[PDB]
Amino acid sequence: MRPIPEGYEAVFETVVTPEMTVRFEELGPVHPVYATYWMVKHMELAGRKIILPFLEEGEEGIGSYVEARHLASALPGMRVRVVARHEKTEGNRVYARVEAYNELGDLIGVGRTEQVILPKAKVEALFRRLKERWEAE
Amino acid sequence: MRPIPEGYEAVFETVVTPEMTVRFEELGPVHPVYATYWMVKHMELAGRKIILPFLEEGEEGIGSYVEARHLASALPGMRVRVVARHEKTEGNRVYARVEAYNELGDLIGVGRTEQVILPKAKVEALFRRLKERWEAER
Repeated sequence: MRPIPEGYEAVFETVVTPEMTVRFEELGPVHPVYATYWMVKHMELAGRKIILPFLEEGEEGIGSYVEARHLASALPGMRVRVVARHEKTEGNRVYARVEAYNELGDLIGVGRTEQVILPKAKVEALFRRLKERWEAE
Repeated sequence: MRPIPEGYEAVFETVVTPEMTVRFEELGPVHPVYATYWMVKHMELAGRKIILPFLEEGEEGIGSYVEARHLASALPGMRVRVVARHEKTEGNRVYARVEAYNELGDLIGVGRTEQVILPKAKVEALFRRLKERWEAER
């Protein structure tokens, strides 16, 4: 992977849909606002946009870690902007800091993600081996 | 809220479905395995099951923090079990540790969550204030 510039920024913009509110299996609807786990999905997405421009032939990125602190809320129908910035790269691991804002400009979340860069063949091999073990059962 | 016993555990079990694999807006399908954000959703779910039995009338819990390290994979069709454990409660903040396993028993993820306990009226007021501010733009 080519070296990612320090502070390289990638963004993901969306609008909170009804399907993005806090709703769990078993428990059902909980809160009529943008869910933390949806924010996490979008933070991972913004983080992935940081590495795509730099991936070399046969390389792939896989999510390895995520953390997010939910500071404020975003209501259904509101625009949401997620901004990921390259913090550093250690070996084959890319670190990014992320921030999310709602339509009114409120900071609704802060987080960090880690992505591991591996040959697509290696990734396929890992999933392949897991499948074999499962079949062996 | 009634005091939660130290080490109190709650579990959530499910089967990985195709809808739970790594797939993003704009980018599309990425990896055919249980997604980290889906694991996070389920860790939040297990964590909430910890406070529900202790919430007193009028109280509510809201997710405040989530953290997860994805160690191994879970394939579609595999059973997954998420275990949340009450670590401690400070003020109105409940701290829980979480660990997840796939059908083969592999540790697929470890993390932590934080939930804030507040009166349902307070929660509704917070969402209401936000909506009033949004309306104020028009």
